Amino acid sequence: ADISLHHRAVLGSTMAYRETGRSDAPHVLFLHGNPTSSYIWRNIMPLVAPVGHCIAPDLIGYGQSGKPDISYRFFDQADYLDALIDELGIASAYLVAQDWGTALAFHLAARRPQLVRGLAFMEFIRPMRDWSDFHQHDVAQDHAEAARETFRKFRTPGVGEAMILDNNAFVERVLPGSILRTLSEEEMAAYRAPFATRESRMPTLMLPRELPIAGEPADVTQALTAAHAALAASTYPKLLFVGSPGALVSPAFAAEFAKTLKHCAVIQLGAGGHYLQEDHPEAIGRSVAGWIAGIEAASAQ
Amino acid sequence: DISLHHRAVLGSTMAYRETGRSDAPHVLFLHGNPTSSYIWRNIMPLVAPVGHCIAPDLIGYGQSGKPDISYRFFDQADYLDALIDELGIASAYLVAQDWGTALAFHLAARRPQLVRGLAFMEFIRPMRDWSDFHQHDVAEQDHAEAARETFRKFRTPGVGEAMILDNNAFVERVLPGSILRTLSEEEMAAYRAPFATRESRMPTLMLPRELPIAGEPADVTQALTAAHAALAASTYPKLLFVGSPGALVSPAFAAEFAKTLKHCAVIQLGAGGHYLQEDHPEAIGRSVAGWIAGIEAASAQRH
Ligand SMILES: [Cl-]
Ligand SMILES: [Cl-]
Ligand SMILES: [Cl-]
Ligand SMILES: [Cl-]
Repeated sequence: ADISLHHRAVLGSTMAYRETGRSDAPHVLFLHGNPTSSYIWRNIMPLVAPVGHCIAPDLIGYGQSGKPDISYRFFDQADYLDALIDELGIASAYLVAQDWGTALAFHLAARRPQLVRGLAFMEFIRPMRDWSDFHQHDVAQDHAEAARETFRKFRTPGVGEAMILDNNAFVERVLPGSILRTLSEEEMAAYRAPFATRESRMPTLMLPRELPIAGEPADVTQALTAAHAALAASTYPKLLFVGSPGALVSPAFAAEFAKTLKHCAVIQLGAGGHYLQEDHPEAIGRSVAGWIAGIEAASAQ
Repeated sequence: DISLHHRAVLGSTMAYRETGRSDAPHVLFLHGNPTSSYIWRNIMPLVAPVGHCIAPDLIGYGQSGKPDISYRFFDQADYLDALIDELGIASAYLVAQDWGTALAFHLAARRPQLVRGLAFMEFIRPMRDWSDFHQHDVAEQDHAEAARETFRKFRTPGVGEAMILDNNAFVERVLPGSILRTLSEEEMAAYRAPFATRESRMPTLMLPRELPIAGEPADVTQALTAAHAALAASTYPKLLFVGSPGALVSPAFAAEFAKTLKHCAVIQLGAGGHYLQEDHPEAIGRSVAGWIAGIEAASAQRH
């Protein structure tokens, strides 16, 4: 019962979001990536409810949000998310993010440096100099190579169309292949539901093509480069969750990354895939809610 | 890795468990009756990345010594004070349950500079009469009146001795009766081990007789009254964990109590008994570690 669904009309379309917690608590934005929706935060938001006003948007073209006729590039995603945030009047918020949600969060904090009260993040996107940086790890390689090959295909003209628009591979193969626990039939149903038609899957094809790999595309590479430099300069508290062996972010890399930042703690979750929320909702929700309470306590008087 | 250590304190020795890097903030874990630092074993490893975790065994509990003392609330307070001084702990987070909260509140009242934060659950407060002890509105009222009855029998001369000294009722009946999951043979054995002999059981008898109920005993009542007044005025960060239906603290009481304090978040654990660590160790360890990370980052940013 506790989580409600809402919609706001913005940029000539609608954005959906899930909402829980007291109206008067600090704002907490939960930002999903590809090809998920605010549904992926369903077991995490109730744990954070006692300390934050939890808002979990569905990105444009994802979940219950509209499907306008737009390019669905990273910058489109940023623009729709901004519009919703502004419509709701959110001027100050914690961010909790994963996948393309972290790219959105980093870019948001860069453009709006007074907004972020703290960032909780995991499995984050950064500029990758070469394909060896996509899913980089030291554990005795076969998985990492096969994810590289999937995304190489997603990024190939015609091939990517057939895999994603025709066969919905990002939702049907990549998503469950990246979570350890067995998803229920209703959980798969909820993930595939926005994506029933071929055309509706375009956003899920657009995002692996926006990944900043070998400088391509340059616009996203450059924006995420600016965003990472702002992240490194920022002073707000940060919580970085990491799984083993890590998809985009290994435990070793998390540790080294965290030293490049101010006030970042690393939380080792143990075994996981790319989408950590489905294997660790309780460890994530519990950590985040205590972290917010801490920051709010220490910040006030 | 959690290691076990000893120090000579006052007229005896004290054990404590330790884990985490020696240059992180001190985090003290305080157990109650009739447990030991063993109860924190699945919680300390989750806080270890953010804190220097020390978990004492109270005098007469766990692996601590067994001096011929009265084992009153103040003897506990004195032996814990001395271990804290011996360890040179001047600043700490406190993580506490049952008589460990009494000790915590009493500690913080006397040394207000010490406390970086207090994470607490299922805590002792002066209770005006028995209906206060285990108050809830859930229709196992049977389980509540039973608990009251148990504790009234513990406080009765001759009867408490036969229940606890002769039969070891607190270890054998109250402890597992107050945890939702079934303890393994190994787990019971670790709760039994300090209380194998009849004379060892004395600490577990004295504490229910220390419980401040209808002003008795007057002295613990007065100390814990003072301690609750200082907790209500304190400004350090607080987490209060709460279980359903509640043993000493119901979710409804935790909500009213949080309104009395500054900077206290109430964390809902769901179904649990009086001893919350055995059913919710991941939720507690994760919450505490998160809270510490947040307080340390915001305090660093500030100063
Ligand atoms: Cl996601
Ligand atoms: Cl992607
Ligand atoms: Cl305890
Ligand atoms: Cl007791």
